[PDB]
Amino acid sequence: DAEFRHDSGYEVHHQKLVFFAEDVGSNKGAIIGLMVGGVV
Amino acid sequence: DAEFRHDSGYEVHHQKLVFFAEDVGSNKGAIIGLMVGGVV
Amino acid sequence: DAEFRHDSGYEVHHQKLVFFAEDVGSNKGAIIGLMVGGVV
Amino acid sequence: DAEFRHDSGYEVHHQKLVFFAEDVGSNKGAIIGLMVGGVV
Amino acid sequence: DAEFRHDSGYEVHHQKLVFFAEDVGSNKGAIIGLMVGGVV
Repeated sequence: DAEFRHDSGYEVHHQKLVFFAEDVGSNKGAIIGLMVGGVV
Repeated sequence: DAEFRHDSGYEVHHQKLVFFAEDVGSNKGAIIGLMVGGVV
Repeated sequence: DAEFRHDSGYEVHHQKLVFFAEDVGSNKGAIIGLMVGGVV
Repeated sequence: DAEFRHDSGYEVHHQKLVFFAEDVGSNKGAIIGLMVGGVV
Repeated sequence: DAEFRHDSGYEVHHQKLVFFAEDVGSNKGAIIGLMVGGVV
């Protein structure tokens, strides 16, 4: 009869991500393919 | 009879992402393919 | 009989994204392919 | 009769990720394929 | 009759990850394939 199936590769029910980036410093150079939330 | 299936590769039910980026510093140069929420 | 299927590659039910970008600094040059919410 | 199956490769019910990045220092150069929440 | 099965490769019910990265130092250069929460 009934079949309930829940198939999720990533499941997150409650999350709180905190990223703090601070860069006081001079003269830094980078090549970044993909950046989320960051400082060069 | 009934079949309920829920198939989600990424599921997020509650999330809170906080990104802080601060860059006090002078003279930084970058090549970034894709940037979300960031400071060069 | 009945089949209910919900197939979503990304599902987000509740989210809160906060990005803060601040750039006090002088002289920075970049090549960015795609920028959402950022400071050069 | 009934079958309930929940198959999730990653499941997180409650999480709190805190990343603090601080970089006081001068003259650092990098090649980063993909950066989330970081300082060069 | 009924079968309930929950099969999750990674399950986390409550977590608290804290990463602190601080880099006072000058002149460091790196090649990083993928960086989450770090300082070069």
